[PDB]
Amino acid sequence: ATAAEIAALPRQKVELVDPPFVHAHSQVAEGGPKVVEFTMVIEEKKIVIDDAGTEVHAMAFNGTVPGPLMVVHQDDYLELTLINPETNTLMHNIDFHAATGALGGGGLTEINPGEKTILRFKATKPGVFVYHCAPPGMVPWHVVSGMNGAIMVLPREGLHDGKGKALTYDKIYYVGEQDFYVPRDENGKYKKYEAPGDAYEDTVKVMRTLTPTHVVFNGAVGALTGDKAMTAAVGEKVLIVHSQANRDTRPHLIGGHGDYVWATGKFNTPPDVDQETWFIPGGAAGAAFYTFQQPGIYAYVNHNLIEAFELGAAAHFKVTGEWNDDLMTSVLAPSG
Amino acid sequence: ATAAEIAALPRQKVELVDPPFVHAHSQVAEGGPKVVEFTMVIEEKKIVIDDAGTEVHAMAFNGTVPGPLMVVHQDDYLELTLINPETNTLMHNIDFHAATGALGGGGLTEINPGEKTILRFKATKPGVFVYHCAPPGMVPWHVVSGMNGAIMVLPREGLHDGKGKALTYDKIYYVGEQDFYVPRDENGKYKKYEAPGDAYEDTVKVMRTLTPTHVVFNGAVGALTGDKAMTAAVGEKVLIVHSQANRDTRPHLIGGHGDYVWATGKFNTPPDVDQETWFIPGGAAGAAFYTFQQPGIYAYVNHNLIEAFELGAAAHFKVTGEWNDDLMTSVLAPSGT
Amino acid sequence: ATAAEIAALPRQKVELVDPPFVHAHSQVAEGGPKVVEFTMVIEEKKIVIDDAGTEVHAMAFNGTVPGPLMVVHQDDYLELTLINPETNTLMHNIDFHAATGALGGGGLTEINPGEKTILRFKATKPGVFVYHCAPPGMVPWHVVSGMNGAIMVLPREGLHDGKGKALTYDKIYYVGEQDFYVPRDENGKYKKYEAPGDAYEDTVKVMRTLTPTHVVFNGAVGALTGDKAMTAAVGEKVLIVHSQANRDTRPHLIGGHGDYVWATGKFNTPPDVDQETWFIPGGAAGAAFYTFQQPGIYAYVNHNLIEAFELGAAAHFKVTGEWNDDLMTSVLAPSG
Ligand SMILES: [Cu+2]
Ligand SMILES: [Cu+2]
Ligand SMILES: [Cu+2]
Ligand SMILES: [Cu+]
Ligand SMILES: [Cu+]
Ligand SMILES: [Cu+]
Repeated sequence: ATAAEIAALPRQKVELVDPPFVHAHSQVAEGGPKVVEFTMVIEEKKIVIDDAGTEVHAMAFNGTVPGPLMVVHQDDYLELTLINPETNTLMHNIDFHAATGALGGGGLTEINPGEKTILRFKATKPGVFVYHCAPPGMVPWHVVSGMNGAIMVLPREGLHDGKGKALTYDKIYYVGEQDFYVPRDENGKYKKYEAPGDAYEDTVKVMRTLTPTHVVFNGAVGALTGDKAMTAAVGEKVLIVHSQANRDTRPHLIGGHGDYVWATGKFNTPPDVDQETWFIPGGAAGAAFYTFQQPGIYAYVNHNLIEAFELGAAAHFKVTGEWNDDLMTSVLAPSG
Repeated sequence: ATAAEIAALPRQKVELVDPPFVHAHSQVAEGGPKVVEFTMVIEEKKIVIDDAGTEVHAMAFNGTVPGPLMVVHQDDYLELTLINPETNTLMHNIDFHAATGALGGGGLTEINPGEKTILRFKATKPGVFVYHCAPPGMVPWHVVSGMNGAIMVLPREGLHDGKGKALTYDKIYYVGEQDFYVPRDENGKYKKYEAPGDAYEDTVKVMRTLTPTHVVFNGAVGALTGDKAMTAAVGEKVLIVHSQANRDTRPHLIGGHGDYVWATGKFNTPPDVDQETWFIPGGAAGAAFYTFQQPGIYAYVNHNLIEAFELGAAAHFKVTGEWNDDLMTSVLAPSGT
Repeated sequence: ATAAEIAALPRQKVELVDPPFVHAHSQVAEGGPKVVEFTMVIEEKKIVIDDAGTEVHAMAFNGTVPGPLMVVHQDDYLELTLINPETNTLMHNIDFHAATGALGGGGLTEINPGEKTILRFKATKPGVFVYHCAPPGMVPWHVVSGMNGAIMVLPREGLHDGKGKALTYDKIYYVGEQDFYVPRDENGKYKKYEAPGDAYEDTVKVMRTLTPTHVVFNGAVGALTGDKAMTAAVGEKVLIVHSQANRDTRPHLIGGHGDYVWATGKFNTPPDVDQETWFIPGGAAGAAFYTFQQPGIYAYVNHNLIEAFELGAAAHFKVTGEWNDDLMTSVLAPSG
């Protein structure tokens, strides 16, 4: 497309919402290619990541860890206005794994506090893709400070199975998984700091052990439980988008399955089926499609169970509906 | 199916066998859907996991690590009687990754010492699947104490490749891989404990390092070697089912390949072919089909070679038959330059 | 084939080239099956792997870490003369993952210093495959001392996509990734040793932590960056072969993609498409095909970004050509 052709395309301004929720969108594209406009303000802020009051100096796209999910369709243009307020201390940028050129956009979006930038890229490939900050010489530090999210580039005709049959979800959730490395004292108590830079040297030491102190969904242990448990009903079709910008994960829906899983996150790669546990490498997003068949509480985990149940990588689903005794029944309840 | 219809189905009681062997089963389903009945008694037991005499307080389905492989066909029902004897100290349950609902059955099978339960589920999806204990608040401790195994849900028409051609194995082995996290004293020597509970706090510390002290097949370093080495012959078709309930593995047959590998373990997902090293994520089972072409000793390993040869993740095959010089030959044996 | 038929096959000697470059070959097979002959001398030598003068006693096929890429076609034979000079102090051998029998050849190629051996095997399966030394009882020590490489067994009709359309590369690079486990003294300084064996006990202790001190491409931090960056042009089709003989990796082309990725490395397994980050398990090789669309500097990394940017697993591509504003443009450059 020429500069003139792009200029003539319709514009749509999207309002982003906080994960695990996803902004309003259509699965099948409405009309032809558009320039889809997003704005995110970067917030450097303290976050509390466990019930012991452990703190991380988060570097958060749109004020959240993970950053929000941006949804476009194949061959749309994604136009991001990225803002780094004067209240921040560090330079930031953005690398879209979905984008082609200039280190995913990182080379064109380096903004100091008090600066903003506008990047436009063509979403040529359908799938879920990681995005993250990557300042030269400071890359993993920003990423493991929570400065990452994902986008979804839907096929223009929506999702399909390996045989070309349409797959249409009722609900979509975005689970961003984060590896944290909290510094040791000598007593084994987590250290607190009053500036992000003050934590750098100590954090780098922990990072280099390749052993996270916490592995969490949505920025904290138990984040996606209770008041933030995800919800569904029996018969409901749900897409779970899962990202990890720095480290491998292995999602599993306890009590369920991944009926269709784009484990690589790319929609032109046929999905795996009937999955118990899928695998998403560090630096990637994946997506799982499931139709709920049983009511009750589900746990959604990274199935290294130490990571899930000692380090924090566990979410819940609360599912309504009728129990199916054909699928599962207690013939004899626990008894003497 | 209605309650009346399920009640009308044939019942078949199966006697389980110890890994790496698999009970008789057829491969192609014989007749219509059935309710296949299994019984397992849970044993909390001391096991020795290396030649030094390192002990683990194992929590063992059917008294073995891994628990035994249960084999059914798609749309059969698996009906498990699970028994927690009064001689045990902990509550246990079971999560079948193959099952749908109540945390894989875990929510319906919480049994205290002196209790039993019977769970029935419909095996709706074909493949190999992990099962493991998962008591709320104590999940990884039970799993990494060896309380896990796998099942196989065969398609009713047996196995096929990605293109609809039948794949019929001559024999099957189940390799359960276990990460252990054994506490050490100040001398760096593995600690021994009187009671399972005495080891909890020390073990959780090691678990949090995400670095196992031992990574083993069939419950111990060298368990599948010597007179316990797996066996095959040139021309023999072998299915190797491999599970890891907690941690990633990367199986490799040294001297061989995986001709067809269901790396995700699910038979409706077409298998990868001609594999050197496959990958099974923690919390899953996979399966590899191979026809042996050369005689001699093979090593079957987790191909992080530190895990294989330092931490214990190596098994052997003994293979009978005629050497094939077309496939491989020593043109010049090691000799002076 | 009969005994006379095998003996009647042409023999061809090939001159090897140091990684990341690859020796002369044709993508489509030229003529019928051949016995392709290679020679490699094993070198035990001290190498410097980082900017701080850190030493490894390398055990190097053909004197390089990784060993060179050998290229044949399906149903060719690979016939390797392996030489262990009397100046070396250890026994070595070779396990070809591409080969069938005798522990990949390891059982037939155990050569003491002052010995040589010739192994022939039929390359029955198409793909990229690891090779490595594997002396019984000291296997990981040799491998993590850099004694590993890869081969490529091309289909006789060259590469194809999942739909059977031909994929012809303009150039090929081989990136061997190495995990090193370098002992440190109590002050955190890396230790030096007189002879390879002197480091054995200390090195195994580090190995058992499963935490490399260094993760590098082409044998050293920054070996494929700066003036040693790999090169391409806009419109050029590049195959990147990547191997890791001992430990998982997750390759990512920053600013690009893997258009077609044989993540398992086997060409009869259909390639994944539109990949952001692919996954190669320890003990395997993979291959990614990409057509460059934007000029400039790219980074090519293991996308555990701590491994990439703290431990050394980062390479560069320098790409020439015209910038494509349709694919990506800075609408507003960083500004107040
Ligand atoms: Cu990235
Ligand atoms: Cu589980
Ligand atoms: Cu190997
Ligand atoms: Cu940043
Ligand atoms: Cu248990
Ligand atoms: Cu060697």
